[PDB]
Amino acid sequence: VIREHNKWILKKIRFQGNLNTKKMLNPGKLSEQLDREGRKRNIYNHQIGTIMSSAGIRLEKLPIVRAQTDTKTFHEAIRDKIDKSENRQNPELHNKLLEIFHTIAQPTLKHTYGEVTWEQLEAGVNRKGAAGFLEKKNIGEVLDSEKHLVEQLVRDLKAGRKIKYYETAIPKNEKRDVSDDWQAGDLVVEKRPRVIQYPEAKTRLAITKVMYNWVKQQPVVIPGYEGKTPLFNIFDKVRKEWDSFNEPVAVSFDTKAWDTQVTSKDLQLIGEIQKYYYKKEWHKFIDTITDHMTEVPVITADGEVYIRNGQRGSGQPDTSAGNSMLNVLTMMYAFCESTGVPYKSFNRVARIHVCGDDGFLITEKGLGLKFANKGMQILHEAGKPQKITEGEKMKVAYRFEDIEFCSHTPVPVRWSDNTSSHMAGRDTAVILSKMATRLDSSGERGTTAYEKAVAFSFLLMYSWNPLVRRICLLVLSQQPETDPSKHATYYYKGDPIGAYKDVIGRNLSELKRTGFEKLANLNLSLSTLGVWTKHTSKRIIQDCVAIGKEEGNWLVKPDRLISSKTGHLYIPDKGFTLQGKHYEQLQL
Repeated sequence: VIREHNKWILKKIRFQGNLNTKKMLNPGKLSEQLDREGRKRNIYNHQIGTIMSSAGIRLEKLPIVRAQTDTKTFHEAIRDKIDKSENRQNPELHNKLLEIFHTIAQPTLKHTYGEVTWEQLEAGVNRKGAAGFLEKKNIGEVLDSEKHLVEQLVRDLKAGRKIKYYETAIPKNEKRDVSDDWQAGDLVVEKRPRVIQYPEAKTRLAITKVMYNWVKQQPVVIPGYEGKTPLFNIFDKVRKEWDSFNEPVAVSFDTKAWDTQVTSKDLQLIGEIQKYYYKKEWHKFIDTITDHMTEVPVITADGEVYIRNGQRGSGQPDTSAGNSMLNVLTMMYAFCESTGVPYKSFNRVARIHVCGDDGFLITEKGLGLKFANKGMQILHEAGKPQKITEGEKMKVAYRFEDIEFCSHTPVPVRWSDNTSSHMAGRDTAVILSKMATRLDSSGERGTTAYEKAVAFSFLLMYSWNPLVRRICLLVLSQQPETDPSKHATYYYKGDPIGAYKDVIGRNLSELKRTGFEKLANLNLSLSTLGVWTKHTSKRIIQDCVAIGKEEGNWLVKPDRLISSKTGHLYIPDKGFTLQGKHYEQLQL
């Protein structure tokens, strides 16, 4: 019981309290917070957050917390992962790994790679790209002015000269999924930070500029490199391979802290593979740069300095390519050595998919489990320790939907024309989490021109999720005469629904059904964690109907269920899908 002149505060609570105070009342949390600089910004996306709160969705219950950027733990991070000797690896590992590479190399491109125009390096670049402990300017600023300094770096490197190489190590500030944790007792309030180790935004532009093709894997030369592959159509092509086996089994790759496991010889092996695709003139640039990465001096954000014995530095330009190639080769290596299947014969009995250290392969039940069992040991001595599990063997999948990749598994979808396909699935709880806390930082206070680009982006990815799909449609119904933001993953031109068709291949309205028992599972956590109420679904459905009832062409009617209830369809006008300020150019 609180005093009257104090109840006014209550008009502002928007979430249950988390203080867990025991002798002092803790009414609730407010919708806003305080900037690291004192300002008062929002926690979630307004439009989206509001719609979700309409139904019994409790934003405060979404498995999402921030990472601890404090130095105390930031150091505990370095000490717990990066502080390690290099993994002992069997002798011929790198010879036999190189051997496997040659069985997959394309002679057509051998020694054909060269430098690139500032005009393509500049394409899609994240300008606000870090600076480096001893560097004043960031990417963009370097691009604006010191563009010349970068050209001599390239020269000094091509000539294999002196270069004071070093990396800055800072804890990555970001919100992290804690779904698993909360699903079990551990109600963590925040999670350990990832240490980003990176070159100096000059040395970055220098390396990237000449090695654009390998790094940006334009001609994709890495077996099963799913890196430039949009996520919303990968399982369809993977379903193909699955269906091409008699008793298919999928085995996932689970290296514990990949980056932390790359050896010097691993880095050298990629150096070689790199020299295979680059013209002889650049081979010294590669040797010089590779030589430095074998032992890097690292300056932490607070001043400390450690001499890392070259593992991988997340901020290095060659992380995606390097890690991927190195991953496939090592997995291919392990597989063959476990089954006996000749290196050269891999593609005869197996199909592989890799994205960094993330990936899996598909083979017959026989070979597959022989690999999962003998792979633990073989990989371990190869220097890529697999996460220890109760099963004692690599994670095997006997069902297609049980295939996990890039934090997603295949969700079955039934189209109106009685055909099927699979989309990228994930626990709803998490989709909703990321959809509510993704705030774009084109710094801006965010529009409704950004929340639309986000909803559109989540539409392409999760149309198979009714709840999520409808939330998007509602957001997209707002302010029709205001184009979407380009600061989201994808954005659209013309009609959103028209655009959906553009990349998905089918129209939203043609989406007739979602695997019952798959969707069912992906919604289980929503209750365990009490994220929604037994009326949310109903409510969101009503929210939609309301809008699409009256005669007119409403973009909320592309949802079959809503359509049948309002009796109206939605006739799309053309639309086109596009990326925004990009990471790795997806080839849509």
